[PDB]
Amino acid sequence: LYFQSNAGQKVVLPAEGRFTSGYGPRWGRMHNGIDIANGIGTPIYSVMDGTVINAGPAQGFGKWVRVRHDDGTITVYGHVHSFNVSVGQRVTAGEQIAEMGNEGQSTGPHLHFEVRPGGGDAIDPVPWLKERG
Ligand SMILES: [Zn+2]
Repeated sequence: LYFQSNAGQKVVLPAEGRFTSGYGPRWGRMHNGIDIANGIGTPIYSVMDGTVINAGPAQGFGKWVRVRHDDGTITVYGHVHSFNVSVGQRVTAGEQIAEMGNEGQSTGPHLHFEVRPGGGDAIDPVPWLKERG
């Protein structure tokens, strides 16, 4: 239990690379996160301190990780090539949790990243990452 006036918590980028696909419709279908493109193997980071709640195969994502942050927000890391965390593991903002995947397809290697306040519906990640404090 902590006493704090302003609730701000440190947030960092989940991966570095080209911003190739934003939140919203594309090719007639909603995209519920953002895509950040770079080579296979590019490190993927937890954006905020939190606890890993998923790490494994997922249909459609190939492999994924999810991290639950202490304010209840869940962040999602999809299309990873591999992950180095276990469910229940505590991670620090910016710590490497996975490597970028999406290999062998017409869409190049990238991270798919989602933000889910309260663990619920996804929101546009860009203001959540870039418009804080
Ligand atoms: Zn995506």
